[PDB]
Amino acid sequence: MSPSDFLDKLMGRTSGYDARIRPNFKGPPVNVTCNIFINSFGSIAETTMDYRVNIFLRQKWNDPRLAYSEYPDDSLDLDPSMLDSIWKPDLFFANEKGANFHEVTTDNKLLRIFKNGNVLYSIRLTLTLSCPMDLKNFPMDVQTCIMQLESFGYTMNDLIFEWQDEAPVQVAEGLTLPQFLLKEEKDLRYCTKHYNTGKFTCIEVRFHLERQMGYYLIQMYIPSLLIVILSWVSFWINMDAAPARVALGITTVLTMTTQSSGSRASLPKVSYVKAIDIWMAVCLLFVFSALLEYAAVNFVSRQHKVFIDRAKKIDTISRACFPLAFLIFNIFYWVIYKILRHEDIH
Amino acid sequence: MSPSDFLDKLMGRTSGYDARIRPNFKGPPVNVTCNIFINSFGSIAETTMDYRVNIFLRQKWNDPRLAYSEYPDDSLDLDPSMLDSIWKPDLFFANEKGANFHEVTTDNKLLRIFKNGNVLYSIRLTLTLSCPMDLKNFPMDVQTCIMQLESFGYTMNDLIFEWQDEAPVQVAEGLTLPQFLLKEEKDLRYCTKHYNTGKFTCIEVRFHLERQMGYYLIQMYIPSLLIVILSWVSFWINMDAAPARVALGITTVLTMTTQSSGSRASLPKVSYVKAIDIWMAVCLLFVFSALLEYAAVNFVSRQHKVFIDRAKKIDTISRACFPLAFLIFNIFYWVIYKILRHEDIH
Amino acid sequence: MSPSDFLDKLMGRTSGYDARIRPNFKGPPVNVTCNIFINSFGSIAETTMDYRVNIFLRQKWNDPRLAYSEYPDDSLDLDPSMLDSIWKPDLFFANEKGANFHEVTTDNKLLRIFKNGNVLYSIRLTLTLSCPMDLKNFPMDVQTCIMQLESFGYTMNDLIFEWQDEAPVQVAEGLTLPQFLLKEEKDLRYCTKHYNTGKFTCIEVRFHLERQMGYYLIQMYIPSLLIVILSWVSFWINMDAAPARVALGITTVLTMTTQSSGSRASLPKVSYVKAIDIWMAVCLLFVFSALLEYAAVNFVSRQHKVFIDRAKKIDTISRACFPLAFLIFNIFYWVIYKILRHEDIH
Amino acid sequence: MSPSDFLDKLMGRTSGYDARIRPNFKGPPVNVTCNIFINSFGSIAETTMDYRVNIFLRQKWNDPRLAYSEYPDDSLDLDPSMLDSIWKPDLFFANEKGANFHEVTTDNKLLRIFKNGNVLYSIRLTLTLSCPMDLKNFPMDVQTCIMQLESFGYTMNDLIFEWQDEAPVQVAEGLTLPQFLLKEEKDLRYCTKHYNTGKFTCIEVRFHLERQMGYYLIQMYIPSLLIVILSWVSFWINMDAAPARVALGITTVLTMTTQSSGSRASLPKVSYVKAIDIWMAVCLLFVFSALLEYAAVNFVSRQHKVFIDRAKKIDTISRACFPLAFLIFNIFYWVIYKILRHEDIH
Amino acid sequence: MSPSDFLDKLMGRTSGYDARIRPNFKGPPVNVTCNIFINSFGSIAETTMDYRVNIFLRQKWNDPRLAYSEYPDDSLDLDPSMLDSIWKPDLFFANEKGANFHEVTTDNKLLRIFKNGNVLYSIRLTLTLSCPMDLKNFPMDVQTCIMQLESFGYTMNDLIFEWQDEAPVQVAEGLTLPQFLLKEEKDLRYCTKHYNTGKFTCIEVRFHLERQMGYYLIQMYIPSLLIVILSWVSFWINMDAAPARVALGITTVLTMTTQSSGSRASLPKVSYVKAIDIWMAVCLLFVFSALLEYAAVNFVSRQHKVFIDRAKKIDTISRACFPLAFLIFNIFYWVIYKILRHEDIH
Ligand SMILES: *[C@@H]1O[C@H](CO)[C@@H](O[C@@H]2O[C@H](CO)[C@@H](O)[C@H](O)[C@H]2NC(C)=O)[C@H](O)[C@H]1NC(C)=O
Ligand SMILES: *[C@@H]1O[C@H](CO)[C@@H](O[C@@H]2O[C@H](CO)[C@@H](O)[C@H](O)[C@H]2NC(C)=O)[C@H](O)[C@H]1NC(C)=O
Ligand SMILES: *[C@@H]1O[C@H](CO)[C@@H](O[C@@H]2O[C@H](CO)[C@@H](O)[C@H](O)[C@H]2NC(C)=O)[C@H](O)[C@H]1NC(C)=O
Ligand SMILES: *[C@@H]1O[C@H](CO)[C@@H](O[C@@H]2O[C@H](CO)[C@@H](O)[C@H](O)[C@H]2NC(C)=O)[C@H](O)[C@H]1NC(C)=O
Ligand SMILES: *[C@@H]1O[C@H](CO)[C@@H](O[C@@H]2O[C@H](CO)[C@@H](O)[C@H](O)[C@H]2NC(C)=O)[C@H](O)[C@H]1NC(C)=O
Repeated sequence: MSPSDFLDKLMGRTSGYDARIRPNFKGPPVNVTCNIFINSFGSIAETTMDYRVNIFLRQKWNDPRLAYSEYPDDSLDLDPSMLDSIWKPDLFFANEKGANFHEVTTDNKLLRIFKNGNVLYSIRLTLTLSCPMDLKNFPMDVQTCIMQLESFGYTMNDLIFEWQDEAPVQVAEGLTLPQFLLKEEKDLRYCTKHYNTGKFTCIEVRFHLERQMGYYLIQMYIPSLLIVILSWVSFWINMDAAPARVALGITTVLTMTTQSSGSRASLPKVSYVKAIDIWMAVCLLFVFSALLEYAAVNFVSRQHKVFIDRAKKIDTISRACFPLAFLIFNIFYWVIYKILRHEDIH
Repeated sequence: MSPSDFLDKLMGRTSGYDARIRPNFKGPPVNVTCNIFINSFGSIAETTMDYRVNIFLRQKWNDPRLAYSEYPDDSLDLDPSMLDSIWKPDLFFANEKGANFHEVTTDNKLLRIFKNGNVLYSIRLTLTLSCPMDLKNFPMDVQTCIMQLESFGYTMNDLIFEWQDEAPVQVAEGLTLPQFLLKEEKDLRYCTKHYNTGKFTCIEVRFHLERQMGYYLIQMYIPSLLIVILSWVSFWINMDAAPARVALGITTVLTMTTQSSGSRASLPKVSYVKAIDIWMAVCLLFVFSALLEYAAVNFVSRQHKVFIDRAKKIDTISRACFPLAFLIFNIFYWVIYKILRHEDIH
Repeated sequence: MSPSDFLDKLMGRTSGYDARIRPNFKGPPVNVTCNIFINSFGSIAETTMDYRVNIFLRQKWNDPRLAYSEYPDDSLDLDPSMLDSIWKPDLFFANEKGANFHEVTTDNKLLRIFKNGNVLYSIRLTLTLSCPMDLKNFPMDVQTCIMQLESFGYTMNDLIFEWQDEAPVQVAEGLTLPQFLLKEEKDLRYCTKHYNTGKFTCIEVRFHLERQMGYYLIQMYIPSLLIVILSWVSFWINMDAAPARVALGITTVLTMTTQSSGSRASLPKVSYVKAIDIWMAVCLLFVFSALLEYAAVNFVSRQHKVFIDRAKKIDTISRACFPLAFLIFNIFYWVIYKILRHEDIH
Repeated sequence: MSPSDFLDKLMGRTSGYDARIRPNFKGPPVNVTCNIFINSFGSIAETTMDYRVNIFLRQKWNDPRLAYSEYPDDSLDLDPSMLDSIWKPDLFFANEKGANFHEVTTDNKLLRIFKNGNVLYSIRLTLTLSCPMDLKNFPMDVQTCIMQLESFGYTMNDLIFEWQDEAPVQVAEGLTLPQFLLKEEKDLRYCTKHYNTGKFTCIEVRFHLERQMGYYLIQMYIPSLLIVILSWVSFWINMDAAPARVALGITTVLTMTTQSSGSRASLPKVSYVKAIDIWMAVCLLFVFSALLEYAAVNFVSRQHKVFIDRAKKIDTISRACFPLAFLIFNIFYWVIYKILRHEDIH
Repeated sequence: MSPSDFLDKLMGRTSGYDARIRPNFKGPPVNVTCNIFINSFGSIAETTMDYRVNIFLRQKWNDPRLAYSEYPDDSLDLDPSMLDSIWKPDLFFANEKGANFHEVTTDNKLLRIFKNGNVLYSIRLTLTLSCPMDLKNFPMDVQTCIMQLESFGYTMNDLIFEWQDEAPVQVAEGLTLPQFLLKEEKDLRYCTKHYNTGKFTCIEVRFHLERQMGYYLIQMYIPSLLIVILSWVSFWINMDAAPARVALGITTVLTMTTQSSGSRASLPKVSYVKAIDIWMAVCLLFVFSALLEYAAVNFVSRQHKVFIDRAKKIDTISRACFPLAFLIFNIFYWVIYKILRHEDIH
């Protein structure tokens, strides 16, 4: 029998299908099952506090007016251009900053109608979602991104969103991030929005991401270590080499200050302290203490033999004193941020 | 009774509803009640003097031609696609730089019509609003952002805007800004625009924002303090160490100049002085004075025993003189900017 | 009488109003009166040589076919959606780089038709207009921005543009620019474009803008003064302190070179000299001369008592010689750029 | 015979051509032959890991309902505006980040229909495709870009994509890249996507690109060599010139650290080591070793004649020892990255 | 006679004008005459290798079906909104990267039809055209921009493009570029594109541009000269001032390296050498040679009277030797790049 006729017969003016009316206009709410597939995931920025994702969005619901029985086939595909004659839910993303469709050669849409009236709807989207970040423990941190899917114009009495019982969130094979690691377990929960206009449905996804130490360890931690050792070099120089020792101290202090200033080049202007700030503060304290030690020795040496060995004893003590205290500080610093990071994400 | 018929019966050619005519074509003006809900608020930039906001906008007005009495239901929802057949006010934002709608899956719109003719209209918007800023007292300042809602084509005789008596401006729970604090009280007032073309209605919202000292105190104030103390270190060096003392002074002065230059990296090119400028000027004065003190001592010492103790007395006085004057300056500077900031915002 | 009927009666197929024909198809040209209102004005960039403006554009012309006499009202407002059925002039901006409309809630348009046939048309626009700049006398300069309004498809025989006799250009109250001052007098003149295709009408607006010295005086002039004085400090040091004096000279010269390089960070790569370039060249000459003076003294002192006082006399002369010549240069430099800037803008 | 009639006769309501139905609605799948022509290729960025391409896309398939026999001509061209009445495949690019059409004067489209029903379809596109990169061996690396062409709404039972047997990928004459070399052989293979919704067809293209050493050899490798030689210069200085030798060492170490930091200015924050990182680490080790050598000599020399020649022997050994070890390191480093790069790309 | 009727009479369904058919469907090809007018020209970038232009594009061709004889007027203007009913050629730009129309108040289009059937078509466009650049002889170079105009869907048998015999390319009066000079003579030639789909027509324009030395001479050449002279200053210092001479040499070498690195801030990463690279290499060689000369003198002086005058003779020779060789190098360098630039552009 001719396939062209049934397309308008099912849902035209002859049938009386009005796309502006819910499948059950007076009765129980419409239950919608949601499902996403993460195609691409990246472009995480701390300055603007957002990330970009590319997904396929799947929806399923039942419309009794779309049932058919005269074909022998159980399921049949449709055309993207005829989506304007079918009622569809008004899903939208709450934490969105910007989004757009894809129309590279045709409309990237999929529609499928079953015998009993089940509808499968799949579209391709790209999103710029906002994600607040807690930058305490900055180089060693875990973040939790959020994705919200809620209705806009339909109250809880009409639309109710749900998650598919099995496999709600799927990730494409081989997906990797240059800077983060994406965990394999996801948290699924519920919203409920209350406004002046009423009660609205919402569902939520949580992704856990861990930062990598490979880049930061090369970039920030090692050069400060080299500056500290370079400052320590001055303890073996003759005490009479005043221009040499003073120049070494001043250069080390200024370089440490510039490095500490440059450590916050690509971060938002937050108002609390961080791990990298503590590390740079301790390094500044060490180099400043070395320069003050030389200043004290230089002042002591010119008090005119009992004043000669007094100056030498300070250098002898300092040579074995500074690295030991630095080692103790390193031990405590690295232990406390591996017992504090050990706390559960949830 | 069939729900499909009344949709066109109420407002089609049969009823004679013309969307190009006001609800009361000849008579009292149309009174519109406005209401906003702040979903997101951020991206404040001093260079371009603007900020970005994401809001829901609610409007309410009475249209006598839209009254119905045959349904038993008190209120009934509509479809977003039929908003083209209803008269709507021409609200727009005066201080806008750019704005756009949202159509991520459907049109983010809401429409609701009551029995007596009341209309509720809700849309989702994102805005880039302009906000002039007074950068005097730059690190310790309070700013007042402005949002204006005015008509464009209708004179005061036709449209009059008003605020809802209770709860005009609402803020989403947990909304925070990385750099500012948003006050909980808002100022609501009136406009009245006069042009060559006539008299137009306007309403205004004011938000008060306070800056945070956490970032700036780490970034700018502390390093200058360290540079000043580093310059003070030179007073304990032997007066014969001319290359050491001169190198220390030159390095400190050049570093202070570079820091002062870098303190205005992300600010508009204003033509008045600021608190941070005063602080950097005083620091430059201090380091320059220290270097001039050493120059004076070096010139005095070579005038050939009465000239020997004269040079030593200057160093002895300076060692206890410089920090005391710096402390007095700090006390006055921090007091005056906490009694001047104490002034009321209004 | 019913207001809905006359809307189509005046300008539909019944009346025979064809929007593709001029009001006087064969006869005298159509005279159009123009009027603008500057809502916002800013974003001036020297690198790209353009500025951004937000204006209301008003036009007035007479159409005999739109006359009505049956209403008692003298003037009546219209709807923005019906502008597609009225003939409108094809105005466009010649020096435009980019422009767009505004449709934030509705179309920001205004239409008004009088009894005799007068039409008032008002729209809201944002513009990115190009403005060539003469960067000679860069920190102390006056610029003249241009706005051109010309036709595209209608020859001089059909459309003629004119300015309103009183109040053609109006500025919103309280409008300020962070860097410039906008003069209160505007220049209005005529164009006439000649191409291969014919003769076209044009009108022009000129805005005069003056730069502010507050930012540049802090940013560039004062640090160079401090570097020059820092170089002068070396004349009081002992002549035997070769590492100290040479290090001071080298540091001052390198810092001056870096400052001169950084003085052109945000300017187009023009091929002529400017005031700031002259100032930096003179500062470089001064510091280089100081270092050469020390080199000459150091070479003279080791020619082995008649050679001892010869070296001291050079320092004694230089100490009082350098600041005096610098003061004379400052006097001439500041006088010549306040008698040359005194020239009339026109 | 009139050419206008057949245009609608072939594919209008009279013929009964429904564009929403496949050429063979029930039967074997539609076989589509693909072909591309690379017009422009560039804008490769490592930070965002993507590249931009401009191509012509050709498709060929057979539609039995479009056969004609009454013209004598074998093939006839069409108009771009009538592409809305012909069934076309829903091709799209999987690894796309953004794409758009071209409509500069008309729609850049081509359509051609043969006597037997063959269809040729050509469009112009620009693409921003994502390409993961392995930055190990960073200055000397080969990358493999990927282009995927897959269906969205049609299962494997309906659409099957194939490559043209001869000349699938063509490159415009004279196409060059500033930084890379494009190989003349391309790899063509198959996809097969499996989702929850079914089985979909895909085809793939691989491009091999090689980096050029000309820029990096000037930018990074040579300055580090000069810094190493500059550090070596210190071995010929008198051992008593403590300020000179220490200043030389400190300046060289700080400059090497700054260069190593600046070597990663435009690269993603990866977490593994690279060739340039190894080179900078070795250079830092060399300069640090030179400074430690001077520190050891300075400490040894002041142990008070047997201690005098001991210090001189260290300098004599070091002068001929450092360049030899550096040469051996250079030989091994350059050999291992020309035997490891010798590995086949596939 | 009524002007409204003939507008549809000439080209509607009554006349049978089909816009999808060429003026001569079976016969000689359509000859199109092209003409451009350059309104704005700028935004030349070496990094992305493109430039932006704003032009008017004129086309002329003959359509026999559009002839009229009943008006007395020889030529008559039309409306922009009726361009959808006239056949127009499918011109497009081959080397385009991006383009867009202008619709600031109306569509910026012009149409004019003559008695015999001649059509004049004028539109306003902005273009971002790609231009490969040869950066050899970088500060002193001449570039040749290209503009290509070719068909897309019509074979050589149907459309043939031609240039107007007189005045094909016109430039607006007073057009200037900040960095380049535009020559007054243009090169006009032919294309012929061969693809798999057939033979297509093309025409080409060439613009010759010369760079200006004013900016680069101030920015790069002079500071390197000052650094070289600063290095030469060291030859007059006492040979015993080891810290002073070594510090001067190290500072000069490091500053030269930083300047050479900064000379390529805004250039693509090409793999060949340039004039500025040669200049910086020679400057680095000079400063390194000066430092090696001091190292040799310092090593020679401590070989213990015959060794004393040997060290002094080296300084005496070097003082008159270095500037002479530098002058010879400058003479050859400036001669060879003014006899090589003397080569004809074609
Ligand atoms: C959508 O899901 C809800 C929740 O399961 C359904 O509501 C239930 O419906 C059953 C059958 O009528 C009742 O026995 C329950 O009491 C209902 N529970 C609640 C909380 O309402 C609803 O029927 C579903 N909608 C449709 C159209 O099937
Ligand atoms: C809109 O609000 C205004 C202000 O309240 C109303 O104007 C008043 O109307 C009442 C009732 O007719 C009069 O008694 C007052 O004198 C009016 N005041 C003014 C200042 O005009 C107006 O009627 C309202 N519009 C509608 C449609 O209800
Ligand atoms: C538009 O303005 C022009 C200029 O004033 C008008 O042209 C004049 O018209 C008067 C009345 O017919 C003549 O006496 C003058 O000789 C005309 N001058 C010129 C230079 O043409 C023109 O009539 C106006 N157009 C309309 C429709 O009123
Ligand atoms: C599309 O190509 C496939 C693969 O060649 C065709 O499938 C074959 O068709 C022939 C002829 O009917 C059969 O003998 C083969 O057994 C088929 N092979 C497979 C794997 O199905 C298919 O017929 C082609 N489609 C059309 C419309 O020609
Ligand atoms: C377009 O221009 C071509 C080139 O001049 C014309 O082709 C010539 O036409 C004349 C007149 O019929 C012939 O005598 C020549 O032999 C043709 N030359 C070629 C190379 O074909 C063509 O006729 C023009 N088209 C139209 C419609 O006038």
